[PDB]
Amino acid sequence: QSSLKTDSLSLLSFKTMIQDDPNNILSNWSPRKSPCQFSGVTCLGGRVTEINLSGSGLSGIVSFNAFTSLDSLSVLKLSENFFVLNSTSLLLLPLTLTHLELSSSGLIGTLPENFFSKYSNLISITLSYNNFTGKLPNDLFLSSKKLQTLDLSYNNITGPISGLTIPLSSCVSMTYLDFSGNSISGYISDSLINCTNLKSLNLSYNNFDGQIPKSFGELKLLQSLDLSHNRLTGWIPPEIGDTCRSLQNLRLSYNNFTGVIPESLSSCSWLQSLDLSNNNISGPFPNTILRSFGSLQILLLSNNLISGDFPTSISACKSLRIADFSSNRFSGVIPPDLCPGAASLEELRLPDNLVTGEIPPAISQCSELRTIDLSLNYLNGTIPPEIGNLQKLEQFIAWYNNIAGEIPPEIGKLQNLKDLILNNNQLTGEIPPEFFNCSNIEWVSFTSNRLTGEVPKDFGILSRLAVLQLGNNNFTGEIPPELGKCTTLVWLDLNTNHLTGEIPPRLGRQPGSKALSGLLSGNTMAFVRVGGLVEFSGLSLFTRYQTIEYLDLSYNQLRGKIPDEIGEMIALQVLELSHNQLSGEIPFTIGQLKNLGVFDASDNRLQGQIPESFSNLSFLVQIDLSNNELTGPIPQRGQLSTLPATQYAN
Ligand SMILES: *[C@@H]1O[C@H](CO[C@@H]2O[C@@H](C)[C@@H](O)[C@@H](O)[C@@H]2O)[C@@H](O[C@@H]2O[C@H](CO)[C@@H](O)[C@H](O)[C@H]2NC(C)=O)[C@H](O)[C@H]1NC(C)=O
Ligand SMILES: *[C@@H]1O[C@H](CO)[C@@H](O[C@@H]2O[C@H](CO)[C@@H](O)[C@H](O)[C@H]2NC(C)=O)[C@H](O)[C@H]1NC(C)=O
Ligand SMILES: *[C@@H]1O[C@H](CO)[C@@H](O)[C@H](O)[C@H]1NC(C)=O
Ligand SMILES: *[C@@H]1O[C@H](CO)[C@@H](O)[C@H](O)[C@H]1NC(C)=O
Ligand SMILES: *[C@@H]1O[C@H](CO)[C@@H](O)[C@H](O)[C@H]1NC(C)=O
Ligand SMILES: *[C@@H]1O[C@H](CO)[C@@H](O)[C@H](O)[C@H]1NC(C)=O
Repeated sequence: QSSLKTDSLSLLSFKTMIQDDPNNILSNWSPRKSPCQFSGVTCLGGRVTEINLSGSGLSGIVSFNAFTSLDSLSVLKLSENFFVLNSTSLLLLPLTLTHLELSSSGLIGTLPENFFSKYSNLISITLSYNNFTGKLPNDLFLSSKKLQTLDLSYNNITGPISGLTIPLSSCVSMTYLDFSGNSISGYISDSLINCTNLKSLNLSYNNFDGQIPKSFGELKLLQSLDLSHNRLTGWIPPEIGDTCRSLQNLRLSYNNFTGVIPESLSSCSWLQSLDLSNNNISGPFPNTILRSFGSLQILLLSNNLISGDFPTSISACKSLRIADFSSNRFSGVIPPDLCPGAASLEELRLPDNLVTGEIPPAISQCSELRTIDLSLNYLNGTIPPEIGNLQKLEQFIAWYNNIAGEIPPEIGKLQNLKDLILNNNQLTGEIPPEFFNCSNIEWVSFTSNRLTGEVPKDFGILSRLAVLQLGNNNFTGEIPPELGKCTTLVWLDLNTNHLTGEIPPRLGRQPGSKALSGLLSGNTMAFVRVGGLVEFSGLSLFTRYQTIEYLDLSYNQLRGKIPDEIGEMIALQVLELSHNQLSGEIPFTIGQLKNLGVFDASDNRLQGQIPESFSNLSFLVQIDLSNNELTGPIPQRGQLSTLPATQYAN
């Protein structure tokens, strides 16, 4: 009863409602032009069928009454458009609609009744990122035989789902279902079993309580289950294994699940992602499920209570790239056969466990290892020299263990090493010379070991070193002034060693300088206002004001005066030099350290008066001038007077 006689009129009725066309999509929407050539419109057989204005950024106050007469419209894609629209307007759409994408389209209001049960030709429904407050319509699942894809994710939908009746005969096409990002409450419905062809079910980021239903085992075709970030409790039901003929992604993280990991997951030979992290899962880890996970790429178990020996069957996971056991009760040792079994292992994380034993040298045979974290365990032995074969290793983290021996010189073969964190171990010896071929190292932490020798001068050739922590060792000698060549060092910790001599004038990143290690660090470049910036042989605002920010030198045997070049480290915030043998006056340049916040110069032998330049230290919240030989009227301007008097004793 209509033709383009009515369709072309309908499309231009929409242009009237539009009050802003940022990209001018509706520019060619003219009655002199046919709707078949209208931007974003498609016809089949002469009548309008599709109208795609998604992402166009259109802005208006629109109503869907300008589509009703379009009784040939099968696709309606108006996603990502800044126009207001009432939720009841869904009922004014053509019943010939099959696809419907209204993501971030500006819908407001509770979902209307008699829409999902009315539009019985919709196969795909995406109404995500709107404001459908309130509950779901009772008719949501009553007559949707052909609905395959229902995405109502990321609204403010509240209320329960266990009230919705789901007839077996009306949820037969449903494969993709996404209600994530809402405030839906109550127990997970046992009725979702009736959607027998579910392949993807996502209910993450809601307020579901109660247990994972045993009925979910009946979703034989399920490939992807995400119940994460809810309040689900209880044991992971073993029936879930009855979906293992299809399951590829299982996400139960951020709930409060107790009990053991079900052994039935040993049949999930197609599993690719397993995230049980951030629960209270406990009990002996069933090693046998790992022998079936030949296709597993991601294993997230962190932040649980999982006990038992660290699983030795992890060598069967030939596809595993990420293995995260952080914060569990794993005992035993690191399996020596982990490698080359886990041939694609890239991140091995098991900090905060009860794992003992040595680091197996075979771990060098996991060729793809990028990150190793073994901290807060009970490991012994020595760092195997074979560790230098992990050419792709960027993090070796193993602080708070009982590792002994010397630092193997083979570490210099790690050209990609960026973080070497070994503090609170029992490493002895001198820092090997070959260690300094790690030119890309950014964070070195040797705190609280038994290292001896002197701080090597070759710490200056490391142009990317940002944090250096050597505190509480048996280092001797003088502070190498080469440390002042580091163009990026901003944190220096040498406290509690047997270091003598003076304090070098310039240390760490100096005013100016930049991380760049090529031509852009020199000045051979030229400005030519075919170029603009050329390398003729013979910028960096803000960053040229960066310098050391944390300098702890306390509890050593240093002598001499405090240099006045330390006043040029404007970005300094913490300056702890207490318990040395320093003398002389306090430089007036200290007042230039505006952002200084901590100044611990106790148990030295300083003399003179305190410069009133300290008044400019607006951010000084802690000072400590105990056990010195100072004298004079303490500058009352600033915070120095607001600080306690015990910081000026003796
Ligand atoms: C590194 O330590 C292991 C730790 O083994 C046991 O576990 C600890 C929690 C603690 O109770 C230790 O005293 C235990 O020994 C040592 O492994 C033992 O090694 C001895 C031989 O020296 C052997 O007879 C034990 O059976 C081993 N125990 C095991 C495997 O549980 C290991 O010797 C230590 N390595 C080094 C190089 O000192
Ligand atoms: C289930 O829903 C979420 C909703 O966001 C999907 O998106 C990812 O989920 C994480 C969970 O922390 C969000 O923070 C991220 O924004 C999303 N990450 C991406 C797209 O990489 C999530 O993927 C869905 N899960 C499954 C198994 O389909
Ligand atoms: C599935 O639907 C049938 C009718 O189609 C109904 O009898 C049954 O109770 C439903 N199952 C649920 C709600 O778990
Ligand atoms: C989670 O389970 C643990 C272990 O049984 C329990 O102590 C805790 O109270 C639970 N937390 C919540 C938030 O339900
Ligand atoms: C176990 O429940 C406690 C209860 O407070 C919660 O803090 C914690 O997240 C859960 N366990 C872990 C390991 O996260
Ligand atoms: C880095 O230094 C070590 C020791 O001198 C050497 O074996 C290694 O080959 C050097 N660099 C590279 C890229 O191999």
